[PDB]
Amino acid sequence: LYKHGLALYRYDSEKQNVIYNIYAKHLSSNQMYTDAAVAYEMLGKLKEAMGAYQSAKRWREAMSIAVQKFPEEVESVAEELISSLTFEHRYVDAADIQLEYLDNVKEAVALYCKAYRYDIASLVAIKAKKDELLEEVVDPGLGEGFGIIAELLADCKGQINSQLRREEYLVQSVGRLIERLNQTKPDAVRVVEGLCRRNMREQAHQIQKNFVEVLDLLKANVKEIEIHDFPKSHIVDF
Amino acid sequence: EYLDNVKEAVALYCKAYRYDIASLVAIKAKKDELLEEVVDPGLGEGFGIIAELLADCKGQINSQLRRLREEYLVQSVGRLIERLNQTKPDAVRVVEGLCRRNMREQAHQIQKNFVEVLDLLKANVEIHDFPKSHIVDF
Repeated sequence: LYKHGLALYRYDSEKQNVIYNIYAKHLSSNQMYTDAAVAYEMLGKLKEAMGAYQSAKRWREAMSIAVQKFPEEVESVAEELISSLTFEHRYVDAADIQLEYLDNVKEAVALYCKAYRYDIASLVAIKAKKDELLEEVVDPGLGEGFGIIAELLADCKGQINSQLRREEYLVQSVGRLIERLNQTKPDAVRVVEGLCRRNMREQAHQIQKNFVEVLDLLKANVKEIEIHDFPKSHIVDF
Repeated sequence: EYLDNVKEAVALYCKAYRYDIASLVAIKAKKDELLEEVVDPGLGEGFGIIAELLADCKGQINSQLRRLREEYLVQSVGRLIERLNQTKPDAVRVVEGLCRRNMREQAHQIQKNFVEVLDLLKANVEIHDFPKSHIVDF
């Protein structure tokens, strides 16, 4: 009955203060740390909110407090934020921490090289005047993400060609891939263009010759058993 | 990044709904007078546009409920479904953002009315529920 207690004190803000402490304490234990952290701000408990943002991927809202009031833990807290975002594949915000707040320019590029924003990564190293990373990390990450796509192009190639020959689980497998395709569809766009920027004419043509034939193979079967057609690039299509 | 001009950037974030970023950059800039000068006028301008839009389309449902009681009117159904989910990520950042600057009355005003609008579409002859903050829910 925390909800009933402060509704009595909607206009009376002095009596209302302490109920925010004990109900957010109740939600400090039940894993909804945003309700914990935001209600701690309404009483001046900015240290107690900091770990709750760090408990709940709110890295800006923690370091907004931590640089303002706790200059001693600025370096330690942001490194632990990476370890959260390392496992859960948010490499972009992990690089956003790594660029400005821990000054590792090299490793922040490799997170863009993981998360297919090669356009951002090439901007950073030239702005920092560190142009060797274009040869060092950009080119392998383009080569790494090349094989990640082209293998998975063959995965949907071989599995459908095996499962057109063949009940209830089989129909689910048809719709399971096509969501993963349109998830991966814009990820392949940023790899074709970058390899064209790095003079990989065959490998960029290798992807688009493979990817179109998969969707050409896919268009027959769902009529038998929502398709977004792939936007071509007019340079490397021939 | 380039022009060494912070207030021009932060006032864009006041329009860009990224008050979670606009707090962080001015704190990193060590220029926290803009939280009063720039951020707080960005909050009410976000509040003014949204709380207009909450009550603007509210009566236009009732004017479409009562006039329909004729083929052009079908598109007015999904047109409000369109912008409702468009504005929903902008809606949450203003609710917490006024709670971050302890504007408890105006924050729940949008928050209660957004539930009031989203439940008004129950007799819907697709939708997405609002993640409701348990802090000012009373």
